[PDB]
Order: sequence, then structure tokens, then C-alpha cells
Amino acid sequence: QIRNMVEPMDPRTFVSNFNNRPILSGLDTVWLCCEVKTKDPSGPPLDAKIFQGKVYPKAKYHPEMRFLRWFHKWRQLHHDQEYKVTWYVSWSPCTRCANSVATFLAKDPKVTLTIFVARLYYFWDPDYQQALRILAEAGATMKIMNYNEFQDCWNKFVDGRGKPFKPWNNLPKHYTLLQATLGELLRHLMDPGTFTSNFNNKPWVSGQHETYLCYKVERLHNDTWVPLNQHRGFLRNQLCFLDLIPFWKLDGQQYRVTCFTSWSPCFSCAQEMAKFISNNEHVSLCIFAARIYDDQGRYQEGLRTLHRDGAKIAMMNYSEFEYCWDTFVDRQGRPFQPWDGLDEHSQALSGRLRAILQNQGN
Amino acid sequence: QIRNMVEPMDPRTFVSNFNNRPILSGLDTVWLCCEVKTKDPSGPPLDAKIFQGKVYPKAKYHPEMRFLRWFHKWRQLHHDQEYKVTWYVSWSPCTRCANSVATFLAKDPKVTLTIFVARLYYFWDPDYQQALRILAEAGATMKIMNYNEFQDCWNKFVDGRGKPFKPWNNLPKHYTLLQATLGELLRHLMDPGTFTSNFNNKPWVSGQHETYLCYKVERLHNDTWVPLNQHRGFLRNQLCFLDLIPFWKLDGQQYRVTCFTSWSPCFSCAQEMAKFISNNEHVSLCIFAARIYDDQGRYQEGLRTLHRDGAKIAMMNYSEFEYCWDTFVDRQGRPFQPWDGLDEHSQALSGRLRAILQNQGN
Ligand SMILES: [Zn+2]
Ligand SMILES: [Zn+2]
Repeated sequence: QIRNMVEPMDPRTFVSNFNNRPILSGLDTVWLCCEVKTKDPSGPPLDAKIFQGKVYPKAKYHPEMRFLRWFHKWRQLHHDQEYKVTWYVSWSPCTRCANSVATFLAKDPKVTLTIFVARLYYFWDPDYQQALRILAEAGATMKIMNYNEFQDCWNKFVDGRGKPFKPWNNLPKHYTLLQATLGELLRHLMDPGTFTSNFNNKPWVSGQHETYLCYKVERLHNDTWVPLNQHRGFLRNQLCFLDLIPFWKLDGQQYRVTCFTSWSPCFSCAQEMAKFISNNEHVSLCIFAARIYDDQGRYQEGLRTLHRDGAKIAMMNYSEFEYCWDTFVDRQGRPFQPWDGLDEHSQALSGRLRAILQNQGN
Repeated sequence: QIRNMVEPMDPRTFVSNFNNRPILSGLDTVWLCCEVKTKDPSGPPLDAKIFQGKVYPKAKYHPEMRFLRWFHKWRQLHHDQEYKVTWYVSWSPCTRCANSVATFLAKDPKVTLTIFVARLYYFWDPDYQQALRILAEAGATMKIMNYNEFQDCWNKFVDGRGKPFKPWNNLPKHYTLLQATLGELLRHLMDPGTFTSNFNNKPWVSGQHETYLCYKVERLHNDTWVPLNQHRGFLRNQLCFLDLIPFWKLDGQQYRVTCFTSWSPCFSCAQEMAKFISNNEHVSLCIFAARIYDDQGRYQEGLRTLHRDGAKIAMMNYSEFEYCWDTFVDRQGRPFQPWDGLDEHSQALSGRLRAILQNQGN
């Protein structure tokens, strides 16, 4: 019935925009064919729609955001239930739309999203590989469109007047390239050089102008925090990573999120993490900072506010460094080798942080 | 200063043939820039040369084979030592040249080969992905040419008359695509569907017209066969796999090769494995067949000769099936689920094989 429910796109526009030659400078257009289904797969689609947009700035007007708005207005017209949404989108999401879809997925337990992309947008760019990793960890299922999916979206969203789908040359080769690229950038771990040069806890002299953040999640069963291998991650910063962890898909009740950040939070990061832990009673937050970040301003009140709201704040020592080497770094079997005076420096940093967080005088 | 030793190629030819846009139908030339060094990086090159060929049949005339012949004649003119060979080749090797380079590397303890490829030849084709895996397990180091390598072989092998190397557009994007592809096809494991449809041991009715073969190697230390995770593998067949395992690239003395083949060897495979196990006393061979292959001919005497020459020949039961599910299959965490009557069928097949191999009557 999808044909009834959509107003189809021209065969030429489909062939033009879903051609999956990986590099395609000239396509300023995104097309997003979406279908909405119930929990069980035998059921027919409740609705479907085609969205269009441009790749260039003002992302509010990107088809992903248009879908989010349309879907928000659509769910209010139907009894509340669990939905499975499938996308056939000609370009992979941008950084901002990845963030927005990830927030939406992490805060909604009743929505499942599968995204089939024809081409990866900016697969060479570390920000976008991170964007796809964020989307995947929020719970979206990222895939490359293969022959079957082009056939399906020809049949369902294109005015293929009885016409069968006829592939262009090199469709499977482009799929091979794109699916290898997506698989690797999804399974990517931190580089050893950037780990040891960003988590090094000696006084700043060089570099380190970015924040690096590893995180693990555990949940509570029988008063013992059992780990959840499936939702570890690491992020690079120049809002709030806790808005991207789906605290609902992890087996229920309560959670503890352990955080290893190369720099201690600046003021607004502390404010946002405090607001989150205050609006989400079921989550405990543990922070481990390699270094204290002095933003010349309100960082101290930020850390104190974060501490008063239940977060535990400490500095990384040997075991946290080794843990993040083993877990989040592409170590290649090589073991963690600490820099000189790591323990010394971390004890001094612990002293400054304790002075910072100290409330009552002795 | 390789330039002394080579006659450089034209800049036009270099830009034309080493352009690394992944798909390039129109280049049927291969160019192979080779440099030979001793075993340390500080040393200068002893020699270097450029080879050319065509991609299309008669592979004896492919630049890989030309290098093998030239190198064979070259080593006989120099005091024997350990060599490190580096290749800058515009296309990755074909199946046959992958086989021959792999055999050469596996038989030779004094040669180290690193192959930097600009483009992957037939990356979409399972035979060629297998070819690259064969090359890698023989000990060759496969890599994609990046900006640095194009710069290096511009400087060393091209008549860039003082001119520096100026990249074409999309060089790094193509590198990202190609190295994601190479990494994926290198780390590839067997598909679950093809595993259980090829190693299923109930009587043939459908398919199974190809042979699938997993293998692991152990070596002997302290009268206990210690495993060697790094030299496992699996191959698909329509010379002899033991000719591709480098029995010399690990703790010496002696080895045991355990082989799990979906079909028992046909006659000529048995004769070739017998010749290998006879010409290499330091290697023990264990065969596990899922099914007996009756080629209408001399398969029985083949198995019997293989047994006389020291190989141990058995049929797979639950433990071998489960082992290869765990080790060589992309199981995805999913556990091995045996088919009905697996054990029965394996006992009957073991009985037939025992009748086959039986020498003396009782
Ligand atoms: Zn966007
Ligand atoms: Zn060849």
C-alpha cells in the first residue's frame, strides 16, 4: 500500500540521487524515503513519506529533521505503541542530524530506526565517522543500500510504471567499498598516539586543545554493577554525551556511567551533566579526569555543582589509564606503558581537585 | 638514491597508472616499482627496478612473475643474506600471482615482502579477496598506497625532474575506501550459511560442488603442541594449501597442521599432500573430513597413500564442527547449533573411512 500512501518521485530523480558511486561532488540534494511499521514484521506499513533537502548549512531543513518533526506530529494522532521506522536516504546524515536522531532514539524506548544509506557523506572526515558511531550507539541500525534495497525503494517510492528496477553498472562494487568503509569506521578505536598525547597528565606545553572522552555503562542487578560491553564508546570535542546513551535498552532499573575525560569538564559541560543527573534519578555518574581544565572562569563552581548533584569526581591514575588503553585504544596487542612520574603527577592533581571540591574547612 | 639504479618512468605514465580511483576500467597495464634492501632501514638500497605488464591472461608475463624471475637470478649474484623487498604496484596481484608469490614467500626464510598497492584488482570478487588473504598469511605485508607512498615513488621511480609530487583530487578519500576494503577482506571469516551448508555431513542431494578447508597450525615445545593463533586460515576450491604456510616464521623445530575439509581429498590432492608430508619430515598432518568424496576413480588409494605417508585421517564429529564454527565462522556470538543426527552420520562415515584405510584383514 506504500504506493497509495506516498506521492512517488520521478525515475530520473531516483537514478540521479541514489546512484552509489561513492564520491559524487555535484549532488547538493538529499532524498529520504521513510516507512513506518508496527512491532511485528508481517504487518503492513501504517504510513510512508518522501522527504527532500539540501546538504549545505541550516540543518533544520534537512530531511532528517523534517522527518523528526513530521513523526512527532504523527505519533500524536495514533495510539501509543512501538514503531519500526526504515529509511532509504541518499546521503548519510551530517554531524548535527546524527546528534539529533541519536538524542531522539536514546530518549525514546518505543522507536526502532534502521537507516539504509546509498552513499556515505564525508566518510573521510573524522567528525562524520564519529557521527555514524554516535548514531549506531544510540541504537540506530546503519547499513549500506544493496541491490535488494534499491529494488525495494524503486518498487515502493518511485513511479516505476510497472517497470522493474534496472541497476547501473558497478552497483555491487560501490556497495563493497561503502560497506567496508562503514564497517571499519563503526568498529574504530582510538589511535595509540592520540591516546598517549591527549591523556598524558603532565603540565600542558603542547597540543591537547581538544577533549577526549571514553565511557562505559554498568547496570545494577543484585547490588553488584554488572558491565554492559555493548554500550562503551569514545568521543572527541572541540550537547552532553549522556544524551546519546539509550538508558532504556540496557536491561532496566538503574545504571552507573563511568567517564574518563582527558580534560576535566569546563563550566557548561559540568552544568549539563548536573542537569542530566538531576533529571534522571536512575543514573549515577563517575568522572575520571586526566587533567584539570582551568577555563579562567567558573570551572571550580561547575565541578562543585556537579559534585553536589551526586557525581563522583576523581583524577585518573595508573589503573584508569591502563583500562582505557586496553578498552578504547587500537593497542594492537601491545601493552600499556606508563609515562615517567604518572603516579606522582596524578596524586598532585588529585590534591588540587580535592582542594577544589572541599566544602567544609578543617 | 634509487634514481641511480632505475630508468625512471614518464610523469604522464605515473599519474595515469597510479591514480587510485578505486574503479578504473580502461587501465589494463600493471606497473611494479621494486626496491631491495638488507634487513635494517638505515641501509641504502642494493638495487631497484620497474616492471610492466598487462592485467589480462598469460600471467607468466605479469610483473610479479617477472620480478620473481629477476630476483631469482639476482640473489645468485650476491652473497646470501636476508632481504627486505618493497613493492609499489598499481594493481593488486591476480589470483595466480598471489599464489606464486605466496609459495615463494612460504618456502623462503630470507625474504621479507611489503606490497603497497594503489588500487585493488577485483576487490568485489571472492577469489581475489581470498588471493589477498593467501598473500597475507604467507607473510607478505599488504598495504594501500597513501600520500606518503605516492610521494616516495614519485621521488624514487619517476622522472620528476626536480618537480615535487602534486596529488590529484580525492587521493585521501580513495585511500580511505581502499584500505577499509583491504582491512575487511583481510579480516574476513566464513559466512554462517555457507559453513553449515558445506560442512553438513548428511548424504549429498544439493550443491556442495566446491571444497571448503579450514586449517590451524601448532608447533612443538616441551612435548606439548602449542597453538599459533596467527597462522590459521580457510580456503575455497573448485597447488596444495600446505605450500602457502610459512613453516619457518615462528619458533622452529617441528609442526602439526590440523585440517578440516568439507570433502575428503580427491586423488590428486591426496598425492600432493603426500608429496609435501614426505618432503617435509618436520611437519605432521591431521585431516578431518566432513564427508567422503567418491570421485568415481582412485580416491581410495589416494587416502591410503596419504595414510601410509604419516597423515592421520578422520571424520569430523561434534567437536570439530563446533571448533570451526567458533574459530573460522562469522558466528556473531551465536553458538554452534548441530543438525539432527550429526553424530550418527559421523559414526557411519568414520566406519566407511576405516574400511577404506584398513590394510590388514581381521
Ligand atoms: Zn543533516
Ligand atoms: Zn598477475
